[PDB]
Amino acid sequence: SHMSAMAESKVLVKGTPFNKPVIKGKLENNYDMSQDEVSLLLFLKTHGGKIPLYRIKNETGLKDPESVLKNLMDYGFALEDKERLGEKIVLTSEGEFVAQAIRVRDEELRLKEMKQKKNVNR
Repeated sequence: SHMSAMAESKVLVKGTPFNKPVIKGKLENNYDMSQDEVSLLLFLKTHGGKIPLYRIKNETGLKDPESVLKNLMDYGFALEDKERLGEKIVLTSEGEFVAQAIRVRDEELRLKEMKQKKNVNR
């Protein structure tokens, strides 16, 4: 009942040289992730896609960081690289893909809104 308690994978097809990854859900709805999950995914992306677990506990502002992280792992976006003297959390290639897609969408919106304040259209 351990594997059945897990959330469903969002990785349909992992990326390879001849294909982009196919992710369940759509970017417009953050691939069905809740906001806490999106926040954590972007936090991981912002810190190089690799970071000690204790930093996640201390720095994200989440009440239950481990639960949020386990969902990202179940989705196929992150994994544990446990090693001598502590565990390291790393984004998978699919997690990097999704994190970057969301970051770019967010930035395009920020740029659009910035351009509306004063016309400097080239």
